[PDB]
Amino acid sequence: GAMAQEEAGRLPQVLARVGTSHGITDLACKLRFYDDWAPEYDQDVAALKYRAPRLAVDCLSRAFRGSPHDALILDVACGTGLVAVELQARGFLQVQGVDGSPEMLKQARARGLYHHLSLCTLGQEPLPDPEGTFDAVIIVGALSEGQVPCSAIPELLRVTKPGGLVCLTTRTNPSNLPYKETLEATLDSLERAGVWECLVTQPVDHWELATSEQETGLGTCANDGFISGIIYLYRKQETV
Repeated sequence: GAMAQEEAGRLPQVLARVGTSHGITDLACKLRFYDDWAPEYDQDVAALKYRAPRLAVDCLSRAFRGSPHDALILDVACGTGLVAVELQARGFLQVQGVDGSPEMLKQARARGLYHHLSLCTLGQEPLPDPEGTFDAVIIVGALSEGQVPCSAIPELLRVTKPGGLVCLTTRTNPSNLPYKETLEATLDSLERAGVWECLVTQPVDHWELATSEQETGLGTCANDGFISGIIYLYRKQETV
């Protein structure tokens, strides 16, 4: 029925009438028509919006002064083989990753863009990649979603060679405005410590004032974007 109307929910039941709710309306049935020419990539709009993938590699290479030919990049299990393809384009010939779907893995493998791919689920076990192995790594989101555990992230940067570039994105809990500082503060210490420095930061449209976010209220089904939806680049071993 109606999602908006449904609240707590009611479980009424009376012996007298068998029908749970009145309204047989079985005399006639209304007919509905829908478009059969629906586009193939319009099945999922959200998937189309990168909000990091394409933006990352352009900027990463932009802030990458090293040799992307002899550099190694690490991509997740998101079928991100395309990014690996672009990576090669942007000079990033060597890209390694790990997939968790035989179907998706085969796709990326068959791509021939990844130097090596393996079956893993971030958090299951420590990363199979040695330290200082990959010059750079690119993985957006999934860090807090449940794909790549925050514990594993350092294993990604750790395995990343000095001067390398790591571009990660994650939910920044839009619910707590002030909380974001806690996240951003952690990065700042890491930069100050010399472990890594910012190389770029895909400007997010979530930066808009989230304290009020006054609107007409026509719908706003999706979150305004108090803090979530952030993809920012970084370089291994740097002070800020």
